[PDB]
Amino acid sequence: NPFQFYLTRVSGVKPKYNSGALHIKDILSPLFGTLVSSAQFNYCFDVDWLVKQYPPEFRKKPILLVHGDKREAKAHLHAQAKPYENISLCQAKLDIAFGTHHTKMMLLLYEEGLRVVIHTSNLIHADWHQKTQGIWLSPLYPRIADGTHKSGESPTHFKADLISYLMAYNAPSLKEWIDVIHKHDLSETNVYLIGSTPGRFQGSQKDNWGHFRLKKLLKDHASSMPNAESWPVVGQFSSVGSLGADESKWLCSEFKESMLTLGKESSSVPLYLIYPSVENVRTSLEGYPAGGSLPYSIQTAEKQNWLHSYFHKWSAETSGRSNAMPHIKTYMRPSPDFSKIAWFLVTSANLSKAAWGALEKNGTQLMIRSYELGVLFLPSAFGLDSFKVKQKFFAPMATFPVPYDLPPELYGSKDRPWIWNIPYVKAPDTHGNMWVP
Ligand SMILES: Cc1ccc(C(=O)O)c(C(=O)O)c1
Repeated sequence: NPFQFYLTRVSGVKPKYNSGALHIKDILSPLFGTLVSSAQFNYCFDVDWLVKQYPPEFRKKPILLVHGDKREAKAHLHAQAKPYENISLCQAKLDIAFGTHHTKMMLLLYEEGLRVVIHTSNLIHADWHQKTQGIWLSPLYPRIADGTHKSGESPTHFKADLISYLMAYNAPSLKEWIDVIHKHDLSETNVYLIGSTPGRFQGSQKDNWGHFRLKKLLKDHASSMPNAESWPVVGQFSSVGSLGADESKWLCSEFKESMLTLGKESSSVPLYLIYPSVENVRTSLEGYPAGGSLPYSIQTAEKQNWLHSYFHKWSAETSGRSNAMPHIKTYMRPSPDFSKIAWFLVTSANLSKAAWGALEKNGTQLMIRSYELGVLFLPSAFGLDSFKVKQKFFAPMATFPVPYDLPPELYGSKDRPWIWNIPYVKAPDTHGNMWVP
Protein backbone atom coordinates (compact mmCIF):
# COMPACT_ATOMS: atom_id res chain seq x y z
CA ASN A 1 0.00 0.00 0.00
CA PRO A 2 1.02 3.63 -0.41
CA PHE A 3 -1.03 4.89 2.49
CA GLN A 4 0.68 3.45 5.60
CA PHE A 5 -2.52 3.87 7.62
CA TYR A 6 -2.92 1.22 10.31
CA LEU A 7 -5.25 0.31 13.14
CA THR A 8 -4.02 -0.78 16.55
CA ARG A 9 -4.28 -4.41 17.60
CA VAL A 10 -7.55 -5.37 19.35
CA SER A 11 -7.58 -8.11 21.98
CA GLY A 12 -10.57 -10.43 21.73
CA VAL A 13 -11.24 -10.37 17.98
CA LYS A 14 -10.32 -13.15 15.58
CA PRO A 15 -6.68 -13.03 14.38
CA LYS A 16 -7.71 -12.16 10.81
CA TYR A 17 -8.79 -8.74 12.15
CA ASN A 18 -5.31 -8.07 13.56
CA SER A 19 -3.53 -9.13 10.35
CA GLY A 20 -1.76 -5.91 9.47
CA ALA A 21 -2.68 -4.08 12.67
CA LEU A 22 0.11 -2.62 14.82
CA HIS A 23 0.76 -2.76 18.54
CA ILE A 24 3.04 -0.19 20.19
CA LYS A 25 5.65 -2.93 20.66
CA ASP A 26 5.67 -3.45 16.88
CA ILE A 27 6.29 0.26 16.25
CA LEU A 28 9.23 0.36 18.68
CA SER A 29 10.68 -2.98 17.52
CA PRO A 30 14.30 -3.17 16.30
CA LEU A 31 12.80 -4.19 12.94
CA PHE A 32 11.68 -0.55 12.51
CA GLY A 33 15.17 0.83 13.21
CA THR A 34 18.05 0.90 15.70
CA LEU A 35 16.77 3.49 18.15
CA VAL A 36 19.00 6.31 19.40
CA SER A 37 16.43 8.69 20.94
CA SER A 38 12.68 9.28 20.91
CA ALA A 39 10.03 11.90 21.65
CA GLN A 40 6.51 10.94 22.77
CA PHE A 41 3.91 13.69 22.36
CA ASN A 42 0.69 12.81 24.14
CA TYR A 43 -2.05 13.71 26.61
CA CYS A 44 -1.91 10.86 29.17
CA PHE A 45 1.06 8.62 30.04
CA ASP A 46 1.65 5.52 32.13
CA VAL A 47 5.44 5.76 32.28
CA ASP A 48 6.06 2.31 33.79
CA TRP A 49 3.95 0.76 31.02
CA LEU A 50 5.50 2.94 28.29
CA VAL A 51 9.07 1.98 29.14
CA LYS A 52 8.15 -1.72 28.97
CA GLN A 53 6.90 -1.21 25.40
CA TYR A 54 10.42 -0.34 24.23
CA PRO A 55 12.65 -3.34 23.49
CA PRO A 56 15.05 -4.03 26.37
CA GLU A 57 18.07 -2.99 24.28
CA PHE A 58 16.47 0.42 23.62
CA ARG A 59 15.01 0.95 27.09
CA LYS A 60 17.75 3.29 28.35
CA LYS A 61 17.90 5.56 25.30
CA PRO A 62 16.69 9.14 25.89
CA ILE A 63 12.93 9.65 25.87
CA LEU A 64 11.30 13.10 25.84
CA LEU A 65 7.69 13.24 27.07
CA VAL A 66 5.81 16.23 25.63
CA HIS A 67 2.68 16.88 27.70
CA GLY A 68 0.37 19.69 28.82
CA ASP A 69 -0.02 19.00 32.54
CA LYS A 70 0.09 21.73 35.20
CA ARG A 71 0.03 22.08 38.99
CA GLU A 72 -0.62 18.74 40.79
CA ALA A 73 -1.03 16.84 37.50
CA LYS A 74 2.43 17.98 36.37
CA ALA A 75 3.95 16.85 39.67
CA HIS A 76 2.41 13.39 39.28
CA LEU A 77 3.90 12.97 35.80
CA HIS A 78 7.34 13.98 37.07
CA ALA A 79 7.00 11.43 39.88
CA GLN A 80 6.18 8.72 37.33
CA ALA A 81 9.30 9.56 35.29
CA LYS A 82 11.70 9.99 38.23
CA PRO A 83 12.90 6.33 38.40
CA TYR A 84 14.03 6.55 34.72
CA GLU A 85 17.07 8.81 34.46
CA ASN A 86 16.84 8.78 30.64
CA ILE A 87 13.38 10.40 30.60
CA SER A 88 13.09 14.17 30.13
CA LEU A 89 9.84 16.15 30.11
CA CYS A 90 8.60 19.14 28.11
CA GLN A 91 5.52 20.99 29.35
CA ALA A 92 3.76 22.53 26.36
CA LYS A 93 2.50 26.00 27.19
CA LEU A 94 -1.31 26.32 27.38
CA ASP A 95 -1.83 30.05 27.83
CA ILE A 96 -5.45 30.08 26.63
CA ALA A 97 -7.80 28.69 29.27
CA PHE A 98 -9.43 25.27 28.80
CA GLY A 99 -6.77 24.05 26.37
CA THR A 100 -5.30 20.56 26.10
CA HIS A 101 -2.10 19.09 24.72
CA HIS A 102 -3.94 16.53 22.61
CA THR A 103 -1.40 15.72 19.88
CA LYS A 104 -0.27 12.08 19.74
CA MET A 105 3.02 11.72 17.89
CA MET A 106 6.26 9.78 18.09
CA LEU A 107 9.58 11.06 16.77
CA LEU A 108 11.92 8.08 16.46
CA LEU A 109 15.60 8.74 15.72
CA TYR A 110 17.60 5.73 14.51
CA GLU A 111 21.12 4.97 13.39
CA GLU A 112 19.56 4.45 9.95
CA GLY A 113 17.38 7.57 9.77
CA LEU A 114 14.27 9.15 11.28
CA ARG A 115 10.62 8.11 11.53
CA VAL A 116 7.52 10.14 12.41
CA VAL A 117 4.39 8.40 13.77
CA ILE A 118 1.16 10.39 14.05
CA HIS A 119 -1.55 8.46 15.82
CA THR A 120 -4.58 8.61 18.12
CA SER A 121 -3.70 6.57 21.26
CA ASN A 122 -2.73 7.70 24.74
CA LEU A 123 0.31 5.99 26.22
CA ILE A 124 -1.65 3.75 28.59
CA HIS A 125 -2.49 0.05 28.34
CA ALA A 126 -6.22 0.62 27.90
CA ASP A 127 -5.81 2.74 24.77
CA TRP A 128 -4.04 -0.09 22.91
CA HIS A 129 -6.15 -2.96 24.24
CA GLN A 130 -9.74 -3.06 22.93
CA LYS A 131 -10.23 0.28 21.14
CA THR A 132 -10.29 1.31 17.50
CA GLN A 133 -7.26 3.61 17.06
CA GLY A 134 -5.43 4.90 13.98
CA ILE A 135 -1.73 5.20 13.11
CA TRP A 136 0.13 6.84 10.24
CA LEU A 137 3.71 5.60 9.80
CA SER A 138 6.15 7.79 7.89
CA PRO A 139 8.80 6.25 5.65
CA LEU A 140 12.27 5.79 7.05
CA TYR A 141 13.76 9.20 6.32
CA PRO A 142 17.51 9.03 5.54
CA ARG A 143 19.94 11.61 6.89
CA ILE A 144 21.21 14.23 4.48
CA ALA A 145 24.97 13.78 4.17
CA ASP A 146 26.92 16.55 5.87
CA GLY A 147 28.34 18.94 3.30
CA THR A 148 25.28 18.37 1.10
CA HIS A 149 22.83 21.26 0.68
CA LYS A 150 19.37 19.93 -0.15
CA SER A 151 15.95 20.87 1.17
CA GLY A 152 14.82 17.34 1.97
CA GLU A 153 11.31 18.69 1.34
CA SER A 154 8.31 16.78 0.01
CA PRO A 155 5.74 17.99 -2.53
CA THR A 156 3.33 18.26 0.43
CA HIS A 157 5.65 20.65 2.36
CA PHE A 158 5.62 18.17 5.26
CA LYS A 159 9.16 18.93 6.47
CA ALA A 160 8.69 22.68 6.81
CA ASP A 161 5.17 22.20 8.16
CA LEU A 162 6.31 19.78 10.87
CA ILE A 163 9.13 22.15 11.86
CA SER A 164 6.60 25.01 11.99
CA TYR A 165 4.36 22.92 14.25
CA LEU A 166 7.26 22.22 16.62
CA MET A 167 8.44 25.85 16.53
CA ALA A 168 5.10 26.98 17.99
CA TYR A 169 6.00 25.28 21.30
CA ASN A 170 8.96 27.65 21.81
CA ALA A 171 10.62 24.83 23.75
CA PRO A 172 14.38 24.16 23.95
CA SER A 173 13.93 20.38 24.00
CA LEU A 174 11.92 20.65 20.78
CA LYS A 175 14.43 22.91 19.05
CA GLU A 176 16.78 19.92 19.37
CA TRP A 177 14.25 17.78 17.49
CA ILE A 178 13.81 20.55 14.89
CA ASP A 179 17.55 20.36 14.26
CA VAL A 180 17.28 16.57 13.85
CA ILE A 181 14.49 16.99 11.31
CA HIS A 182 16.49 19.61 9.40
CA LYS A 183 19.23 17.01 8.91
CA HIS A 184 16.89 14.41 7.35
CA ASP A 185 15.35 13.92 3.91
CA LEU A 186 11.55 13.87 4.20
CA SER A 187 10.94 14.20 0.43
CA GLU A 188 9.09 10.87 0.16
CA THR A 189 6.22 12.11 2.36
CA ASN A 190 2.87 11.99 0.56
CA VAL A 191 0.56 13.32 3.33
CA TYR A 192 -0.15 16.92 4.37
CA LEU A 193 0.22 17.94 8.00
CA ILE A 194 -2.80 19.55 9.70
CA GLY A 195 -2.01 20.91 13.13
CA SER A 196 -3.59 23.10 15.76
CA THR A 197 -1.62 25.16 18.27
CA PRO A 198 -2.96 27.59 20.89
CA GLY A 199 -3.31 31.17 19.78
CA ARG A 200 -5.29 33.96 18.15
CA PHE A 201 -4.30 34.01 14.48
CA GLN A 202 -5.00 36.96 12.19
CA GLY A 203 -4.38 37.68 8.54
CA SER A 204 -2.64 34.95 6.59
CA GLN A 205 -1.59 33.17 9.79
CA LYS A 206 -5.22 32.03 10.03
CA ASP A 207 -4.48 29.53 7.26
CA ASN A 208 -1.72 27.85 9.29
CA TRP A 209 -3.86 25.89 11.76
CA GLY A 210 -7.12 24.11 12.49
CA HIS A 211 -10.07 24.19 10.14
CA PHE A 212 -8.67 27.11 8.11
CA ARG A 213 -5.58 24.98 7.42
CA LEU A 214 -7.81 22.19 6.14
CA LYS A 215 -9.76 24.72 4.05
CA LYS A 216 -6.57 26.08 2.48
CA LEU A 217 -5.26 22.61 1.59
CA LEU A 218 -8.58 21.61 0.01
CA LYS A 219 -8.68 24.85 -1.97
CA ASP A 220 -5.11 24.46 -3.25
CA HIS A 221 -4.79 20.69 -3.73
CA ALA A 222 -8.28 19.29 -4.39
CA SER A 223 -10.64 19.96 -7.27
CA SER A 224 -14.40 20.32 -7.28
CA MET A 225 -16.39 17.75 -9.24
CA PRO A 226 -19.88 17.91 -10.77
CA ASN A 227 -22.62 17.34 -8.20
CA ALA A 228 -20.18 18.19 -5.39
CA GLU A 229 -23.13 19.33 -3.26
CA SER A 230 -24.11 15.63 -3.23
CA TRP A 231 -20.80 14.44 -1.74
CA PRO A 232 -21.33 14.16 2.05
CA VAL A 233 -18.95 15.15 4.81
CA VAL A 234 -18.29 12.51 7.48
CA GLY A 235 -16.79 13.32 10.87
CA GLN A 236 -16.00 10.62 13.42
CA PHE A 237 -14.70 11.36 16.92
CA SER A 238 -14.52 10.37 20.59
CA SER A 239 -15.52 13.63 22.30
CA VAL A 240 -17.87 16.57 21.72
CA GLY A 241 -17.38 20.15 22.89
CA SER A 242 -19.90 22.96 23.36
CA LEU A 243 -20.86 23.98 19.81
CA GLY A 244 -23.52 26.62 20.52
CA ALA A 245 -27.28 27.03 20.72
CA ASP A 246 -27.86 25.89 17.12
CA GLU A 247 -26.00 24.62 14.07
CA SER A 248 -25.51 28.11 12.61
CA LYS A 249 -23.27 29.24 15.48
CA TRP A 250 -20.26 27.14 14.41
CA LEU A 251 -20.97 23.61 13.18
CA CYS A 252 -22.69 24.39 9.88
CA SER A 253 -21.40 27.95 9.44
CA GLU A 254 -17.64 27.60 9.78
CA PHE A 255 -16.67 23.99 10.55
CA LYS A 256 -18.76 22.42 7.80
CA GLU A 257 -17.96 25.32 5.45
CA SER A 258 -14.25 24.50 5.66
CA MET A 259 -14.83 20.78 5.25
CA LEU A 260 -16.95 21.18 2.10
CA THR A 261 -14.24 23.18 0.30
CA LEU A 262 -12.92 21.79 -2.98
CA GLY A 263 -10.77 23.81 -5.36
CA LYS A 264 -10.27 27.52 -5.93
CA GLU A 265 -13.64 28.62 -7.32
CA SER A 266 -16.32 30.17 -5.13
CA SER A 267 -25.45 24.57 1.76
CA SER A 268 -27.14 21.27 0.89
CA VAL A 269 -24.13 19.05 1.64
CA PRO A 270 -25.12 16.19 3.98
CA LEU A 271 -23.17 16.03 7.24
CA TYR A 272 -22.82 12.64 8.97
CA LEU A 273 -21.34 12.59 12.47
CA ILE A 274 -20.33 9.19 13.88
CA TYR A 275 -20.26 8.90 17.67
CA PRO A 276 -21.06 5.83 19.83
CA SER A 277 -24.55 5.48 21.18
CA VAL A 278 -25.18 4.23 24.71
CA GLU A 279 -26.06 0.85 23.21
CA ASN A 280 -22.78 0.78 21.24
CA VAL A 281 -20.86 1.31 24.49
CA ARG A 282 -22.97 -1.09 26.59
CA THR A 283 -22.33 -4.07 24.30
CA SER A 284 -18.70 -3.25 23.48
CA LEU A 285 -15.73 -5.47 24.32
CA GLU A 286 -15.06 -3.27 27.38
CA GLY A 287 -18.64 -2.55 28.33
CA TYR A 288 -19.51 0.73 30.01
CA PRO A 289 -15.86 1.46 30.99
CA ALA A 290 -15.19 2.16 27.30
CA GLY A 291 -17.22 5.29 28.00
CA GLY A 292 -14.50 6.59 30.28
CA SER A 293 -12.67 7.39 27.02
CA LEU A 294 -15.73 8.99 25.35
CA PRO A 295 -15.90 12.35 27.17
CA TYR A 296 -19.18 14.10 26.44
CA SER A 297 -20.65 15.72 29.54
CA ILE A 298 -24.35 16.07 30.34
CA GLN A 299 -23.78 19.77 31.07
CA THR A 300 -22.63 20.29 27.47
CA ALA A 301 -25.03 17.82 25.81
CA GLU A 302 -28.17 19.35 27.33
CA LYS A 303 -27.23 22.71 25.77
CA GLN A 304 -27.19 21.31 22.23
CA ASN A 305 -29.82 18.60 21.76
CA TRP A 306 -30.15 19.89 18.18
CA LEU A 307 -26.77 18.26 17.50
CA HIS A 308 -27.86 14.69 18.12
CA SER A 309 -30.02 14.52 14.97
CA TYR A 310 -26.69 14.40 13.10
CA PHE A 311 -25.45 11.38 15.05
CA HIS A 312 -24.80 7.95 13.52
CA LYS A 313 -23.87 4.69 15.25
CA TRP A 314 -20.38 3.23 15.41
CA SER A 315 -20.24 0.24 13.08
CA ALA A 316 -17.05 -1.35 11.80
CA GLU A 317 -17.84 -4.79 10.39
CA THR A 318 -15.30 -4.04 7.63
CA SER A 319 -12.47 -4.25 10.21
CA GLY A 320 -14.12 -6.56 12.77
CA ARG A 321 -14.26 -3.61 15.17
CA SER A 322 -17.94 -2.82 15.82
CA ASN A 323 -17.36 -3.76 19.48
CA ALA A 324 -13.98 -1.98 19.79
CA MET A 325 -15.04 1.51 20.74
CA PRO A 326 -13.44 4.31 18.69
CA HIS A 327 -10.77 6.57 20.07
CA ILE A 328 -9.59 7.28 16.52
CA LYS A 329 -10.77 10.54 14.94
CA THR A 330 -11.34 10.76 11.20
CA TYR A 331 -12.91 13.13 8.68
CA MET A 332 -13.56 12.41 5.02
CA ARG A 333 -15.52 13.32 1.90
CA PRO A 334 -17.26 10.34 0.28
CA SER A 335 -19.11 10.26 -3.01
CA PRO A 336 -22.93 10.07 -2.93
CA ASP A 337 -22.84 6.25 -3.05
CA PHE A 338 -19.88 6.02 -0.63
CA SER A 339 -17.78 4.11 -3.19
CA LYS A 340 -15.06 6.78 -3.49
CA ILE A 341 -13.61 9.52 -1.28
CA ALA A 342 -12.18 12.91 -2.22
CA TRP A 343 -9.87 12.95 0.83
CA PHE A 344 -9.34 11.37 4.25
CA LEU A 345 -7.96 12.85 7.48
CA VAL A 346 -6.82 10.99 10.60
CA THR A 347 -6.21 13.31 13.52
CA SER A 348 -6.36 13.85 17.25
CA ALA A 349 -9.00 16.56 16.78
CA ASN A 350 -12.46 15.84 18.21
CA LEU A 351 -15.68 17.72 17.41
CA SER A 352 -14.69 20.79 19.36
CA LYS A 353 -14.04 24.49 18.81
CA ALA A 354 -11.02 24.18 21.12
CA ALA A 355 -9.42 21.73 18.66
CA TRP A 356 -10.47 23.17 15.30
CA GLY A 357 -10.65 26.89 16.05
CA ALA A 358 -13.44 29.45 16.32
CA LEU A 359 -13.58 32.83 14.60
CA GLU A 360 -13.58 35.99 16.71
CA LYS A 361 -13.62 39.75 16.14
CA ASN A 362 -16.04 39.85 13.19
CA GLY A 363 -14.27 36.93 11.53
CA THR A 364 -10.77 38.46 11.58
CA GLN A 365 -9.21 36.19 14.23
CA LEU A 366 -9.14 32.39 14.58
CA MET A 367 -8.83 31.32 18.22
CA ILE A 368 -7.53 27.83 19.04
CA ARG A 369 -7.10 26.53 22.57
CA SER A 370 -5.31 23.21 22.10
CA TYR A 371 -2.52 21.32 20.37
CA GLU A 372 -3.79 18.83 17.77
CA LEU A 373 -2.17 16.99 14.89
CA GLY A 374 -3.30 14.89 11.95
CA VAL A 375 -2.38 13.86 8.41
CA LEU A 376 -4.45 14.46 5.28
CA PHE A 377 -4.55 12.05 2.34
CA LEU A 378 -5.38 13.85 -0.91
CA PRO A 379 -5.72 11.96 -4.23
CA SER A 380 -3.56 14.54 -6.03
CA ALA A 381 -0.63 13.64 -3.77
CA PHE A 382 -0.88 10.10 -5.19
CA GLY A 383 -1.49 10.97 -8.86
CA LEU A 384 -5.20 10.20 -8.50
CA ASP A 385 -8.51 12.04 -8.85
CA SER A 386 -10.21 10.12 -6.02
CA PHE A 387 -9.60 7.12 -3.78
CA LYS A 388 -11.66 3.97 -4.10
CA VAL A 389 -12.99 2.78 -0.74
CA LYS A 390 -11.52 -0.56 0.32
CA GLN A 391 -14.36 -3.04 0.57
CA LYS A 392 -12.97 -5.15 3.42
CA PHE A 393 -10.35 -3.34 5.51
CA PHE A 394 -8.06 -6.37 5.90
CA ALA A 395 -8.49 -7.96 2.45
CA PRO A 396 -5.36 -1.97 -7.17
CA MET A 397 -3.61 -0.51 -4.11
CA ALA A 398 -5.20 2.88 -5.09
CA THR A 399 -7.91 1.88 -2.59
CA PHE A 400 -8.09 3.62 0.73
CA PRO A 401 -8.63 1.52 3.89
CA VAL A 402 -11.59 3.24 5.56
CA PRO A 403 -11.82 1.50 8.97
CA TYR A 404 -15.58 1.69 9.61
CA ASP A 405 -18.70 0.90 7.65
CA LEU A 406 -20.34 3.01 4.95
CA PRO A 407 -22.93 4.36 4.67
CA PRO A 408 -23.14 5.37 8.33
CA GLU A 409 -26.34 4.30 10.10
CA LEU A 410 -28.48 6.93 11.82
CA TYR A 411 -29.27 6.52 15.51
CA GLY A 412 -32.58 4.82 16.12
CA SER A 413 -35.40 6.73 17.77
CA LYS A 414 -34.53 5.19 21.16
CA ASP A 415 -30.75 5.63 20.84
CA ARG A 416 -28.94 8.33 22.81
CA PRO A 417 -25.37 9.61 22.51
CA TRP A 418 -22.94 8.23 25.05
CA ILE A 419 -22.76 10.78 27.88
CA TRP A 420 -20.02 9.84 30.27
CA ASN A 421 -21.09 11.48 33.56
CA ILE A 422 -24.64 10.19 34.04
CA PRO A 423 -25.54 6.72 35.36
CA TYR A 424 -26.65 3.74 33.27
CA VAL A 425 -28.37 1.36 35.70
CA LYS A 426 -31.29 -0.24 33.87
CA ALA A 427 -29.35 -2.61 31.57
CA PRO A 428 -26.07 -4.36 32.42
CA ASP A 429 -23.14 -4.25 30.02
CA THR A 430 -21.01 -6.98 28.42
CA HIS A 431 -19.47 -7.77 31.83
CA GLY A 432 -22.69 -7.73 33.84
CA ASN A 433 -22.00 -4.28 35.31
CA MET A 434 -23.76 -0.94 35.61
CA TRP A 435 -22.19 2.50 35.12
CA VAL A 436 -22.24 4.93 38.05
CA PRO A 437 -19.76 7.85 37.61
C1 LIG B 1 -11.70 15.72 26.79
C2 LIG B 1 -10.59 14.81 26.27
C3 LIG B 1 -9.33 14.85 26.81
C4 LIG B 1 -8.33 14.03 26.34
C5 LIG B 1 -8.60 13.15 25.30
C6 LIG B 1 -7.47 12.25 24.81
O1 LIG B 1 -6.35 12.73 24.49
O2 LIG B 1 -7.66 11.01 24.76
C7 LIG B 1 -9.88 13.10 24.76
C8 LIG B 1 -10.21 12.16 23.60
O3 LIG B 1 -9.45 12.17 22.61
O4 LIG B 1 -11.24 11.44 23.63
C9 LIG B 1 -10.88 13.93 25.23
